[PDB]
Amino acid sequence: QRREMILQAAMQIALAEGFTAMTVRRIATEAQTSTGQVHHHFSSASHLKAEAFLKLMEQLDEIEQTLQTTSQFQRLFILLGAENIDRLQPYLRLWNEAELLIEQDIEIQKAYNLAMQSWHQAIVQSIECGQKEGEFKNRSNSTDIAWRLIAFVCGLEGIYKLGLQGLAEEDFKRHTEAIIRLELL
Amino acid sequence: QRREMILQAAMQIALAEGFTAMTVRRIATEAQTSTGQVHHHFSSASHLKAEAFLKLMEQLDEIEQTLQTTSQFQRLFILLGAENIDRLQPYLRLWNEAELLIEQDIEIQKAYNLAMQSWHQAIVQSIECGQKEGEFKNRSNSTDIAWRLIAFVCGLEGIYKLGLQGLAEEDFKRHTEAIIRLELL
Repeated sequence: QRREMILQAAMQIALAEGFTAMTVRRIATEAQTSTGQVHHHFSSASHLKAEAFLKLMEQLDEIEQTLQTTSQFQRLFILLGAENIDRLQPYLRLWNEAELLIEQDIEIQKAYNLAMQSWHQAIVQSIECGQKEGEFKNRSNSTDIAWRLIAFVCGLEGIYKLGLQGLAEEDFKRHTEAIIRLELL
Repeated sequence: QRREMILQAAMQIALAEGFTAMTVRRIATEAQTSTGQVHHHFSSASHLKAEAFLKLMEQLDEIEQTLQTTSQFQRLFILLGAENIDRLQPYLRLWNEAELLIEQDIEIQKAYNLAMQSWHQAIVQSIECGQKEGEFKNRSNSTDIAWRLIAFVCGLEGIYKLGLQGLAEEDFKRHTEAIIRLELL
């Protein structure tokens, strides 16, 4: 589990300071091990960053599954980021940071796509559960709706980054609710 | 109109080769003028690039208004990029190129936002015309729907750029049609 303890040290630095601080020197110091042992367990510094990122993203999904919901409508708001739980703010800060690194880090590029597919599958699962429970309609198939919901929230957050003048960031929940309602009721 | 002829030369280089080729030396040669006259008429090389970009974007809207449509449903597909007119491919190539430059060019940053607002207002106008003509419903206000439609298509195209494995780019029209139908019928 000494490899796991190195990973846990990288995850702490990632959550608190981001990817650039995640040098092998720093991680070895934090895990109280040698840089030689970090290199033994991980093929590259970028492999370690991506593996810690994926662990933190799996951890984000775990945390999200402990918020109490009564409906799949509620769980969709959480999965789509419309509820801004304060616990998850450093997790989302890392996610946005990873999004910028996929254009210069091959391992982070692959890990980001794996996390995207995991996110899509968690939305599919919530949609299909809501349909099975009688809460959601099924005018379109669940895979199509999930990609459209992800596309919407990523696009809306992309437009917020522009700093446009007639667009209030505080409307994100209201817009996301409207789209969820139109797609599923 | 000698200033206008310099602008037209910059627009030709922009459409054919992109922003990096738009040096003052190159534009002066193409407009058959002196670099001194280019500097007289334009405050900076980046001012010239942004002014030519905005002219080409206004030109894209003009071209789009000449495609014959029978419904506002059809015009929305065109405005949202779902119909891939071959004429507009170099215009859209420049638009995506500008999107990358807003993080290092202050004038392109401002011009891109102006074009975004112009795009939003053209969608608002189409929505409100379709509602006035009896073709569209009005469950939400036209400004809200327009931002959501722009957010969707930008988000969908952003997800296409990732190179995910279970996502077919050829589905863009089908997804955009579904969202238009849900928002407006």
